[PDB]
Amino acid sequence: SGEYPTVNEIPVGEVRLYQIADGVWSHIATQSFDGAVYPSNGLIVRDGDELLLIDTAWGAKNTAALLAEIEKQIGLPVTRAVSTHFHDDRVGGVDVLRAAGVATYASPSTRRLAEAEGNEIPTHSLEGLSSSGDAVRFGPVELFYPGAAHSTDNLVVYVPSANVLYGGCAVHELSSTSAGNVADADLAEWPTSVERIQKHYPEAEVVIPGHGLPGGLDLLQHTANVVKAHKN
Ligand SMILES: C[C@@H](c1cccc2c(-c3ccc(NS(C)(=O)=O)c(C#N)c3)c(C(=O)O)[nH]c12)N1CC(CN2CC(N)C2)OC1=O
Ligand SMILES: [Zn+2]
Ligand SMILES: [Zn+2]
Repeated sequence: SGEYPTVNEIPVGEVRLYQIADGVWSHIATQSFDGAVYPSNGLIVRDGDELLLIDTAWGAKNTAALLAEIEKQIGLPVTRAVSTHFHDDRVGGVDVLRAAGVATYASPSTRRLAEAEGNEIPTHSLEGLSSSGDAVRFGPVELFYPGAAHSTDNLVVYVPSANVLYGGCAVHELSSTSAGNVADADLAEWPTSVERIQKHYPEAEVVIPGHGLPGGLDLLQHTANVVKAHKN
């Protein structure tokens, strides 16, 4: 009923959208992994009379449900998708997207890691993102590679029209007391990568984490704090 939806509010398989700004939504779904249930976010950005999708809904059936929810709530076609790192909460569902006419994209680093891991593989490679601090335009967003953080390949996404910063899994929500799933993380580089985000997007008004509640710029500093403390 208007609040940002949370893990116990979304059955696995269902997707909800949340309006972030004009022409910007997050998508929220939940998924089981190693016997626990987790929420995760993605982004939807209006791209004229089309939509740009950022990240899958973490699984094939969740991603099919995402497409259906988009049709119900928005009614514009998803034509392109970008996955912001190689984990299943970002690429799981790419095959569903690819069969629904969506052109799927990721950095070459993400594509190589997804392939090596046995995850679904976006079709198209996003060049121009291989060095930390790199940025490229992609429809109505800017893609930014901040450096290694949650993963070595993690990208963040900025929506300049709305000053929305989608941090993906390099950014945690304010209630986070732990650094999430750090299996593929670089805890030493993560604060430096967050500092790069902070420097590059000082006008961000909404910051969306990969999992959990959006907030403001403080999510960035909080993330750096939690990651440093976890490493400690
Ligand atoms: C697919 C993905 C993955 C799965 C499950 C949980 C998470 C998490 C995660 C954790 C705790 C969390 N909150 S809470 C109160 O502590 O429980 C929250 C939240 N809110 C999120 C994140 C994240 O933090 O982004 N991502 C996850 N995976 C898999 C993986 C490495 N696996 C070994 C193989 N190489 C694949 O690495 C990763 O990220
Ligand atoms: Zn991840
Ligand atoms: Zn994640």
